[PDB]
Order: sequence, then structure tokens, then C-alpha cells
Amino acid sequence: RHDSGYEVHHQKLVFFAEDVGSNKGAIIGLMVGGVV
Amino acid sequence: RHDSGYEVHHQKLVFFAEDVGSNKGAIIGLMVGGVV
Amino acid sequence: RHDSGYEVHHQKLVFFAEDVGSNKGAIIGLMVGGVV
Amino acid sequence: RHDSGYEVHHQKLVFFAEDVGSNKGAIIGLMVGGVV
Amino acid sequence: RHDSGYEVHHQKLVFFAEDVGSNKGAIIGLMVGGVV
Repeated sequence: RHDSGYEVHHQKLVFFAEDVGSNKGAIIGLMVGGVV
Repeated sequence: RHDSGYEVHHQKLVFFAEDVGSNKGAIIGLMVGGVV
Repeated sequence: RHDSGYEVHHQKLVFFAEDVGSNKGAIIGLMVGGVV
Repeated sequence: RHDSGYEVHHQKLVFFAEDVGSNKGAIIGLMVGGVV
Repeated sequence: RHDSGYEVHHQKLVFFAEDVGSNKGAIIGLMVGGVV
């Protein structure tokens, strides 16, 4: 009787970032995986 | 008797970002996977 | 008897972004997978 | 007896973005997969 | 009888960032995995 009010059984996120670029300037309040 | 009020059994997200570009300037309040 | 009020059994999202472009400037409030 | 009030059994989204273009400037409030 | 009010059974996130780019300057309030 799991009887659970709010459940998330699984989540799976895969992020790849690659930046060749140079001389690029940015402002980010938060980047969990950010690349400049 | 799982009896669960709110459930998400699975989620699966895959993001690929590659940036050749240079001299690009951006402002992002938040980027979970952002590339400048 | 799963008896579940709100369920999402699966979700599957795959995003590919590649940017050759240079000298491009943008403002994004949020980008989960954004590329500048 | 699944007996579930609101269910989504599956979703599957695949997005490919490639940008050759340079010197392009945009403002996006949110881009889940956006490319500048 | 798990009987649990709020549960997340699993989460799995994999982020890869590689930056070839030089002479790039950014301000990030927080970067959990950020690359300059």
C-alpha cells in the first residue's frame, strides 16, 4: 500500500555543451550547466 | 494499492548544444544548460 | 489498484542545437537549453 | 484497476536546430531549446 | 505501507561542458557546473 500523496518515480537529464567560440561576453543570473 | 494523489512515473530529457560562433554577447537571467 | 489522481507515466525530450553563427547578440530571460 | 483521474501514458519530442547564420540579433523571453 | 506524503524515488543528471574559447568574459550570480 504505497499510499503516497506526491511521488516522482524517476527523472533523467543529460546535457552536453561545447563552445568553440571566443571573445563572447554574457551575464547569467544562474547557470546550472552554463558555458561562457 | 498505490493510491497516490500526484505521480510522475518517469521523465527523460537530453540536450546537446555546440557553438562554433565567436564575438556573440547575450544576457540570460537563467540558463539550465545555456551556452554563450 | 493504482488509484492515482494525476499521473504522467513517461516523457522523453531530445534537443540538438548547433550554432555556426558569429557576432549574434540576444537577450533571453531563461534558456533551458539555449545557445547564443 | 488503474482508476486514474488524469493520466498521460507517454510523450516523445525531438528538436534539431542548426544555425549557419551570423550577425542576427533576437530577444526571447524564454527558449527551451532556442538557438540565437 | 510506505504511506509517504512527498517522495522522489530517483533523479539522474549528467552535464558535460567543454570550452575551446578564449578572451570571453562573463558575470554569473551562481553556476552549479559553470565554465567561463
